[PDB]
Amino acid sequence: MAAEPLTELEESIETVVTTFFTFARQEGRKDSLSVNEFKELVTQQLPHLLKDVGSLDEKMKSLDVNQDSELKFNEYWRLIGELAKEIRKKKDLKIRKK
Amino acid sequence: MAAEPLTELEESIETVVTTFFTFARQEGRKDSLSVNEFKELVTQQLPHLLKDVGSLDEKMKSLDVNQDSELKFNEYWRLIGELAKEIRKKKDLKIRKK
Ligand SMILES: [Ca+2]
Ligand SMILES: [Ca+2]
Ligand SMILES: [Ca+2]
Ligand SMILES: [Ca+2]
Repeated sequence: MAAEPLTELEESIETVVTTFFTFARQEGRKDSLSVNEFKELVTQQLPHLLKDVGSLDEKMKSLDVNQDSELKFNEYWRLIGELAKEIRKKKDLKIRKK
Repeated sequence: MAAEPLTELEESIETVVTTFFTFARQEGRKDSLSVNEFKELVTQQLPHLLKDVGSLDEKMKSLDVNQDSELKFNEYWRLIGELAKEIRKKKDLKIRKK
């Protein structure tokens, strides 16, 4: 359900989970990102880093892929990954694979 | 002055990225964690979260889909999901939790 006490890495994985949760509460359902929580998060929280708040919709489609449009409790998480690499990885992903 | 703060999510991806990196560099290739390199994270800094510094092999196989014995940045990054999940999830089936 949630966290009793934490070491360093445990704190720093929490801080992003609480950010997730506090936003993700908004429309429906805290446990899933909804699309006026997600776009709010990129608009508000990410904007400098995810310098494409605009075409969130593409990232959403890429994230969701069951396409239930609940950005699920690890679909969503990927995003933090993309920012995590982005700092290192300006644009240079490409990939294409079925 | 300089020493300008970044957005909350920038701060938090950096703090985990730097931690990652100081392990990523331990052995060959300052991006990939090899087996020992990987085990060092859990062994050193992750006692409560994934209380299993035994079957790190299981995690490794679950993580390194290609089984190259390098968790590249993005492969390693998987763990952070399982962490960010566990802190909420942990054993939401039996325990309980806390
Ligand atoms: Ca929601
Ligand atoms: Ca979904
Ligand atoms: Ca290495
Ligand atoms: Ca690999």
